[PDB]
Amino acid sequence: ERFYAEHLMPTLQGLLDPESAHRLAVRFTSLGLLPRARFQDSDMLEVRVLGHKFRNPVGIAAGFDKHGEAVDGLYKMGFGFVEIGSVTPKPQEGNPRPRVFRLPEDQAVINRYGFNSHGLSVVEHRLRARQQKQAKLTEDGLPLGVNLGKNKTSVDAAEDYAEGVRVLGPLADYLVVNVSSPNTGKAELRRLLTKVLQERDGLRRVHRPAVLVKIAPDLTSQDKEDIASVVKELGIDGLIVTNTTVSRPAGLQGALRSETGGLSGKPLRDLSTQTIREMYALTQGRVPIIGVGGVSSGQDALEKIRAGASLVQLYTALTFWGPPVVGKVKRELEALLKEQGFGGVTDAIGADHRR
Ligand SMILES: Cc1cc2c(cc1C)N(C[C@H](O)[C@H](O)[C@H](O)COP(=O)(O)O)c1[nH]c(=O)[nH]c(=O)c1N2
Ligand SMILES: O=C(CCNC(=O)c1ccc(OC(F)(F)F)cc1)N[C@@H]1CCCc2ccccc21
Ligand SMILES: O=C(O)c1cc(=O)[nH]c(=O)[nH]1
Ligand SMILES: [Cl-]
Ligand SMILES: [Cl-]
Repeated sequence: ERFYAEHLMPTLQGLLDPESAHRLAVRFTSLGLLPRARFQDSDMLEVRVLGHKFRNPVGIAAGFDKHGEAVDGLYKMGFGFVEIGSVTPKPQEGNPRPRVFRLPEDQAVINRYGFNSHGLSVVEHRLRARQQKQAKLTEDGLPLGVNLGKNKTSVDAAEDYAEGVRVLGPLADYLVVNVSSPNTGKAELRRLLTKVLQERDGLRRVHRPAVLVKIAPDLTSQDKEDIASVVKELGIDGLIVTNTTVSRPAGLQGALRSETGGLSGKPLRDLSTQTIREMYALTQGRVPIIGVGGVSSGQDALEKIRAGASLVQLYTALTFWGPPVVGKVKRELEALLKEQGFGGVTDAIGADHRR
């Protein structure tokens, strides 16, 4: 933990640009070249939501394993669920390089990858190669999410997402549609999600995933009200809150703070927590939320859970602190739940709203 945080990760940081580090991290993870996480998950961390058991509530957010190459290595790291993607219908290269920037002084990253994606067919075949292994993992409390994007040149965003539902829906425990990358009307949102849900409902029952909407933290109050209304009206299964921010909070120190793209990590944390809090209230606590943005400790995770998240994800912290951060978050969260009088994660979900 301290070796990765203080010695290993800062050293490798000096030699590689951030995208090269990302590529190497995916390769090492896919090869299982990481010690199998030692933390054995307490019963206190189990969460039942979205039609599944989650052995622990700490997932890897989309954008780490964009193309479904490292799923098993991510479970080995101790994540209670894995989200791959975003995956676009056709392969596409994304934006020109450089397109990922570290802000070490802020424990933040700015990225403008632009949905670089191997495309649905490649990812489909990759997931098919381990489909029954995943079924067993899911039954054992380790579900798989697939985040669906759209191609840069698409003339019909809803059809891109519908294609993703059809192709990867059958391989996913849940699907995600962003209504939120920074790098690509209410009735239109309703139209898009109606089409997505119709396609999902058309899949055979054992292949029918939950559908979540992933939002940015940069929405207006009107946008959030509208999203909550549409989600309730259509029966969307959950929300992922949040994607990266195109805002630049006051106080960023990194030299690269004015690069275009989505900001992640610590400066996003509380903006994300507050968005969770608002979306939980606007949905009357009836819509599961996966909380994400700036989680690097048990306290960060519990703040999102108490604000309304049933599950959390992290990404940027993994890239600064390495794999040990996963067990750290889980151990700290367990300890804080005990300290605060909760029987388990489930009892803490939304607890701030009942104060
Ligand atoms: C380099 C990089 C790349 C991506 C992302 C992030 C980063 C840093 N994120 C967003 C990610 O899933 C998450 O929502 C935010 O990064 C906030 O979480 P952290 O602060 O990183 O824990 C992201 N989200 C998404 O829905 N699809 C994607 O393809 C990506 N790609
Ligand atoms: O650069 C950072 C923050 C600081 N960390 C490193 O520079 C770094 C270097 C080597 C490393 O070891 C590995 F074996 F080479 F991977 C792991 C991390 N984050 C990037 C950008 C976003 C995506 C991503 C994904 C994985 C790793 C880094 C990053
Ligand atoms: O591919 C990207 O640029 C990307 C997508 C997304 O949803 N979020 C993000 O921060 N980057
Ligand atoms: Cl299938
Ligand atoms: Cl706390």
